[PDB]
Amino acid sequence: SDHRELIGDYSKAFLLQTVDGKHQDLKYISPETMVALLTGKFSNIVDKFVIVDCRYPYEYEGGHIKTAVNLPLERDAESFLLKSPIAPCSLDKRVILIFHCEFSSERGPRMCRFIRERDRAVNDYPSLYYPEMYILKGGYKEFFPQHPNFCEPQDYRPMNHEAFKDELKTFRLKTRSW
Ligand SMILES: [Cl-]
Repeated sequence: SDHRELIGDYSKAFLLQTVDGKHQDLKYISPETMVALLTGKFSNIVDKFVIVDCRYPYEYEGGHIKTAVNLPLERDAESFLLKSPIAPCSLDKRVILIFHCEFSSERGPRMCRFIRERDRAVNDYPSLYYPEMYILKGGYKEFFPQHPNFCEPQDYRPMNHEAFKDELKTFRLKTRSW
């Protein structure tokens, strides 16, 4: 039994415990749950889980969660996740996606909604390639101070970092829209 609704293709319940977050309709997990996945607490059930860090490349380069992939542009995310979907090695097992940015307030959530839109578009309702997707509450900023040893390099570079103003500006000119 679970007290929540089913995952996106209505096949089963969400596996992870969720916390309250700004977007009322999205599912958020805490840093602690992120570490349970990374330490293999759900290995019997989760075949693969992809951590999508939606921050700009310099932020990611200054310190990210181990194994995370950096996909800041919608275009990169669609190509990496939807061109050749990442599927479980066993039907019994699940694939899960986790998105986050610096605070998981804007960037993260947006990329998450965008991937579900495209996943809906290319499938017959209600099947999905990624029916179960969460947001890391607090983003890298809250994660780093708590589990520094799960990040590489062991540092944090804010988007607003004074020495990367130029980098910030250059990168935004690469987005599909402002
Ligand atoms: Cl973009």
